[PDB]
Amino acid sequence: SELQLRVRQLVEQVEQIQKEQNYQRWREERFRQTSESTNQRVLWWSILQTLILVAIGVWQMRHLKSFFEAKKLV
Amino acid sequence: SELQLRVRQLVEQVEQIQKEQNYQRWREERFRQTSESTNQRVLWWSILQTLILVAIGVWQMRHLKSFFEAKKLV
Amino acid sequence: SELQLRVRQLVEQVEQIQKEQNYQRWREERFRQTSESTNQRVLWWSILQTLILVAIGVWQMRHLKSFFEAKKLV
Amino acid sequence: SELQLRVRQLVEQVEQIQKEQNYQRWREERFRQTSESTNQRVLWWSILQTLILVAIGVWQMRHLKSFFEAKKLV
Amino acid sequence: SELQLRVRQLVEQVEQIQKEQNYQRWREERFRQTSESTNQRVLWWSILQTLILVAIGVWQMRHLKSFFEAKKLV
Amino acid sequence: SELQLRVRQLVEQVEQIQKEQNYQRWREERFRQTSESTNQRVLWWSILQTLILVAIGVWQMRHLKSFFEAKKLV
Amino acid sequence: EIAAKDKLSELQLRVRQLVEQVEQIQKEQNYQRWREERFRQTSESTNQRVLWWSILQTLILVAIGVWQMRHLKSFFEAKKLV
Amino acid sequence: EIAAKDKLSELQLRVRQLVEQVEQIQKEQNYQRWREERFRQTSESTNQRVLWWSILQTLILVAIGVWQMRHLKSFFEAKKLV
Amino acid sequence: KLSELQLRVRQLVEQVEQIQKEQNYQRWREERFRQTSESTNQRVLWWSILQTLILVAIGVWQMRHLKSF
Amino acid sequence: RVRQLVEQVEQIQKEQNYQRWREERFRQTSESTNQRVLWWSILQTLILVAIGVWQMRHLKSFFEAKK
Amino acid sequence: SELQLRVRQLVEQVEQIQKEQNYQRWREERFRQTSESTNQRVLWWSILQTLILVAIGVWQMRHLKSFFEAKKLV
Amino acid sequence: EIAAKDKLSELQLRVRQLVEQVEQIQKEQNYQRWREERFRQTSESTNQRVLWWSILQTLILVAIGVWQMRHLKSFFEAKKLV
Repeated sequence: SELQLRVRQLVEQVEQIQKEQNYQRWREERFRQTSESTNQRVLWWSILQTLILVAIGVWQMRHLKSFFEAKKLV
Repeated sequence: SELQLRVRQLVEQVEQIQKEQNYQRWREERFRQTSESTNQRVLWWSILQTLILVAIGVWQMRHLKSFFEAKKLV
Repeated sequence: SELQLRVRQLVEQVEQIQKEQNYQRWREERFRQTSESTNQRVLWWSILQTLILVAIGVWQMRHLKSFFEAKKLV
Repeated sequence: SELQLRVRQLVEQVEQIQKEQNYQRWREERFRQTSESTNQRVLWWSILQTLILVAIGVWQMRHLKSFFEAKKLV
Repeated sequence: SELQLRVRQLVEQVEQIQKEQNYQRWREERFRQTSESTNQRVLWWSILQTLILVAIGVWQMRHLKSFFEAKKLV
Repeated sequence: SELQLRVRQLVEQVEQIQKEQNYQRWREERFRQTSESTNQRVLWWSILQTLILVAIGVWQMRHLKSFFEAKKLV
Repeated sequence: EIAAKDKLSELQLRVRQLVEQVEQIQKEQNYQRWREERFRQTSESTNQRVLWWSILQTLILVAIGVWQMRHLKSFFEAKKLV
Repeated sequence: EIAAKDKLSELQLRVRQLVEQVEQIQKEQNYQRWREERFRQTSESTNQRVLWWSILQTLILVAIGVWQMRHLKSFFEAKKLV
Repeated sequence: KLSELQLRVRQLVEQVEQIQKEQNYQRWREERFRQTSESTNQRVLWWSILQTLILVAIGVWQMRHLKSF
Repeated sequence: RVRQLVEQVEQIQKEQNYQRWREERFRQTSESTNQRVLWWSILQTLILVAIGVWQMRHLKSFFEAKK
Repeated sequence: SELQLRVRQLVEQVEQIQKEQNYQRWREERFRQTSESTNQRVLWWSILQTLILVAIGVWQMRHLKSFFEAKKLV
Repeated sequence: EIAAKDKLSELQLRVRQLVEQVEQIQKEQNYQRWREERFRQTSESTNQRVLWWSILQTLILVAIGVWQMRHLKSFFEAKKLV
């Protein structure tokens, strides 16, 4: 029944294979949701940076103006 | 007979495992290429934005200097 | 014996599925670590960034304060 | 020899089990990584919330003073 | 026979470890989804709060400008 | 002979699997309890901080009103 | 002495009683704890329920801030009017 | 006789110590239970609070609306005065 | 005989679990009672807080009425 | 005899379960019923509050009457 | 004879035990229902939030109208 | 006498068995503690080349800001003498 034994072993391999298919699916999901997160991520941080830059510019401008006015009064 | 059906089943398992290997190699390629692309992409954008930040910082410095020189000639 | 040959084939197939399963695991783990790291790094940088910008704003105000004092004292 | 065959099967299973032990480690790792993320994340989220309150209060007091002066001087 | 009962014990053990691996895989999928959802939601709230404060600051600046316009007309 | 060695191997594998079952169930309850605790803690902190934001926002609403009344009685 | 030994015997009986008292405590530790896990389930449900509603109300607070601004406007459009 | 019996007494003393020590262990077990109970109590309290704590959360919008309505009413009154 | 005795032992185990079932029930009821009571007091306490907020607004427009006088 | 006794214990266990069924029912009622009172109960609370405001209004009216 | 009768009783005993087990399973189902009863209680809280408040609002409106009448008298 | 003492010893052994049960409970607590301990948040100190550059860059930006400020101050001084 050697052949049969071999067949049994093959079926054991089969179950394991199903499990690995599932694992692959999980990996795919990870890439998917992680790819979505990193896409949102990077972009949003960049946006923030832009905003901050704008803000600094504004700040500078404002204070310059203020000082000018101060000396205009002086 | 039944052993013939089991031989067909094992051939089916071999085919599915070959598909598993193809998808495994391809998906490794996806992770590796995507990870390298993401790292290079974030490096490019973020270093570019750092140089941009310093560039407009110096540009605002120069514009404060120019406005103050204009004030000197009032 | 044809049957025997097929048994051998099956064994080889099993082997292929097995060592590679280990490989897959490694890929995942390794891969995951990398991913994690990347994410973390990004996040860290962002936080360092924003907060730092806030501080910068505060110090701009501080510069006005010393400068303002100079304008008064003079 | 049947017994021996069974034993061989058992060893294959233990190897799988080997990978299963690795999976347990994986679980652990995952969990802890998540924990870390929440920790640092909740930490600087609370920190940023404190900055939210401080920034709002300080700047509202600032325009309090500015609008006070504006209505006084008109 | 002792060999047959060893075989039955081995089969029971392999079934048990297969159920165990199923449980670990499903639990990893579920809790990975939960963890990434929670982390994404919290960081999304953090970036939203940053935008909330930027919007509030600008809108109250517009508010003060509206007072300036009103006083300029009275 | 070798068969009793195989019996010892199977027994130690069963012992290791029982240890893995204990660790798996224990770590499962760590995930469950930790997830519930994290959700409860973030809910607590979030509700506390939103109540803080609204309450102190109203508080300097009242303080702005009080300062305006004080200016009226100048 | 003899009397003391008798007392010791009485004490032994008391320790038997003590042993009985332990077991009960162990029982308390089991099933009760499982029901504590059910209480935790309830808590979890509640958490799920508030992992968004609170945010809506935060947005609500932003709106409140704007309401405050409006009220302030009213207040300052009053002092000028005297 | 004598000395041997003294040794026996020593053994008895050891037993007494075990009874004492054991009792202390039991006390410790009790401590590890009361704390747990407290935690459970807290959880139940929390549930109630959530509904009612939750009620306070749901009192933060409606109330605001009501205030606004009152303001409107005041405005109407002003119109009546003018 | 022996087998039967073992079965009896199993029954005893079931009765221990049976006791546990009773315990579930009682736990539930107890919990419920306590919970309800405390809960009641709490949402009423908060009604009072809300009342204060509303009451203060009433005071704010009594003032308006005074201005109208 | 012994077997009869075993049967009896089994029966007892079943009975315990049924006692618990009743308990469960009670619990359900408690959960709903009392909470419904939190219904009725808070209606009463609202009423109390309302009364308070009415009283306040009356006071205001008195002040109006005293100019 | 008698002994045999006792054996029969024992089998009946076993049947009863089985029934007890069934009952236990049904009680577990009841527990599931109990777990979902909490959600029904939350629905009751939602109803409390959405009808009594409405009533209050209506009430307010009506009595505000009464105040208007009073104002007309005054 | 002797025999009675032997019986007492047996009782003590039973008590010790109860103590062992308590020890098992303690072990469970220890297992809970094992499901913890270890380290905390990981600290960056590797790869230095890229990560280091990033941090460095941030710092540089800050420094640049400061430099600008200094320059501005200098300008102010110049015109203060003007």
